[PDB]
Amino acid sequence: GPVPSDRELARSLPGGFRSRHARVGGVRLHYVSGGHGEPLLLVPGWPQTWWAYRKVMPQLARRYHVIAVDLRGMGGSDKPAGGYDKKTMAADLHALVRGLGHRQVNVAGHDIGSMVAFAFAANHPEATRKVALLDTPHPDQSEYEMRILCRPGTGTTLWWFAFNQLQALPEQLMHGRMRHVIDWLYANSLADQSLVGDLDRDIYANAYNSPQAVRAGTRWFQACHQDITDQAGYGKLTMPVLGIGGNFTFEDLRNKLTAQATDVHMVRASKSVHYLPEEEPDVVAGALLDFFG
Amino acid sequence: GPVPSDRELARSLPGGFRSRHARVGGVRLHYVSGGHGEPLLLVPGWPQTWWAYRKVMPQLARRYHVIAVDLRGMGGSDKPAGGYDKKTMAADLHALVRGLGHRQVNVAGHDIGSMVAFAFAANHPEATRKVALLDTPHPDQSEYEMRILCRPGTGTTLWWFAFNQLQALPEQLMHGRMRHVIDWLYANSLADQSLVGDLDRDIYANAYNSPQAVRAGTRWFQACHQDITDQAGYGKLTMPVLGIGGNFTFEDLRNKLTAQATDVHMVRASKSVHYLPEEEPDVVAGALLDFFG
Ligand SMILES: C[C@]12O[C@H]1[C@H](O)c1c(cc(O)c3c1C(=O)c1cccc(O)c1-3)C2=O
Ligand SMILES: C[C@]12O[C@H]1[C@H](O)c1c(cc(O)c3c1C(=O)c1cccc(O)c1-3)C2=O
Ligand code: NA
Repeated sequence: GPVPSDRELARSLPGGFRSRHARVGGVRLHYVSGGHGEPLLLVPGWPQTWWAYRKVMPQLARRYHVIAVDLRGMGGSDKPAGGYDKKTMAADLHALVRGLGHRQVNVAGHDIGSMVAFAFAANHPEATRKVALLDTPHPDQSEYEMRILCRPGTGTTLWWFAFNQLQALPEQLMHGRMRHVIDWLYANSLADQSLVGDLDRDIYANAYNSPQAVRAGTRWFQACHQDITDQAGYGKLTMPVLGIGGNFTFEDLRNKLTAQATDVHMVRASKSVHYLPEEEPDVVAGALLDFFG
Repeated sequence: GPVPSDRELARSLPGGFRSRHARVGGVRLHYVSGGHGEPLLLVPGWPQTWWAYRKVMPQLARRYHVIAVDLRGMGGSDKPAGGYDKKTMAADLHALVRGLGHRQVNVAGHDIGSMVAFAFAANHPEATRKVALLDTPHPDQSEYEMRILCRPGTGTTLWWFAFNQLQALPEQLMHGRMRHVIDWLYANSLADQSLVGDLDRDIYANAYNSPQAVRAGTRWFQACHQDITDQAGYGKLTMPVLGIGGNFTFEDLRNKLTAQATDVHMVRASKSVHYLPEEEPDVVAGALLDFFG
């Protein structure tokens, strides 16, 4: 059944967060901001919303003016026909913080949002103070080397990477049924399932359960070829970079970031598989606070 | 019912085919047979049934006694807990044809059914007159080499190999919704969509639409590591082998069969992507008549 609105959710957090909207380049974005200090943009990924950062936002709000956004195609934000490449979505966020009167910001992103975080630093270095990448590197040529099958007992099948490439079938299969997808993902990541409760899962499922919302989600993934091409155009990132890697992705994240960025710092979230802000918020909040300063 | 019975479907075919059953080793298998002459076992794959051979069965029934089967886990056949490795499924079919009093049969299989067809020749050579593999080679180490992502225009996303590895999520997402799966597959293979009509698609969807049927289907794919292990133990087939390959699987199929078999013939289905019996039925019917003699 129904879940609380974004205003209800934002207000439920300590730190005085408010749910807001802003229109950038004709597209309306939802974000939740609060706290005081230098600006900190938080970007979530699939299939989640700004609410993915709930466990860390209050602590961060003590030091930063936190801006937690729904990406284009996500949650309360508009779901236009296109522009789901990370370069365009990063430009969205850039227009946003600039519209808010910020010349440069701290940026952290998770999952799809980490890609957007990287694209932001890549395309808008002057507006980028520091950037933190949570678990997920930007697409590059290595995306084409991902294997369909893992040998038994090794790693997790990244099935949704192939599946979300598809036209039509995803919304056809997943509409109304996104809670099952969320349950599968959490079942193959959380050390304790109670790390993300029923309500939290239902908030994501409700945001993604319509065919248009599923579809918008897939566009982030279908954009991968374009993202890969754009990535070839990026010079190395030279501002401070933070990579926070889960227990099984850490060394691959370190490799990619050290190759694509010149001032890289790494942190290992040893008790996490992927949903870092939810699996080890203590590590993410602490890492970001020490890193952004 | 939702669609015509297998009994109705069998009778609708010229050549006087009849739908039957038989129990082998506690597992009840459905098949449709007809015609006169030397026995010819026909094996379909995912997500199809014996009905996939409808366009060629009448032509073949004039020269061979055709036996078109639903595999274990498929269509009208039982769907037990296990035994979905291709070796076990081949033993099923061996027991079946021996129970019918045939010492040797010709064998042809497509898709998953082609793997079983190969396993049949491999494990029961004395019961194999000749064997034809339609498009799909038996699993080997190369399966761990399949790529999650294709460069644009470089081929189709083979997403279902990854997806069908999963526990629970496949039934949850696909039950009641297999028609959409079938449509996607046909949308990415048929040169003309009317090659497979609306009712035919619903016949397949109906066979697979319950959670148990989706699940049984995934077992064929989850057995892949075990199939790969079994393949390593096989000697070269020395009976006549025919490979019929689609325009894009041909050369891989030719490589594998020639390495695994000493008497190999190849045929190119130049206007087909994968569903050879439905896409180029005359080429298929014609090739089998020439090969089985
Ligand atoms: C872009 C994205 O594909 C999205 C997904 O959010 C993602 C990604 C990586 C994972 O390793 C990963 C996941 C994910 O949902 C997940 C669940 C369980 C285990 C696991 O390891 C993962 C990604 O970077
Ligand atoms: C075992 C199986 O995975 C099953 C599927 O039936 C299959 C297989 C190979 C394909 O290349 C292939 C398909 C398939 O449905 C399909 C549709 C569109 C393009 C295309 O190329 C394919 C297989 O071998
Ligand atoms: Na509010």
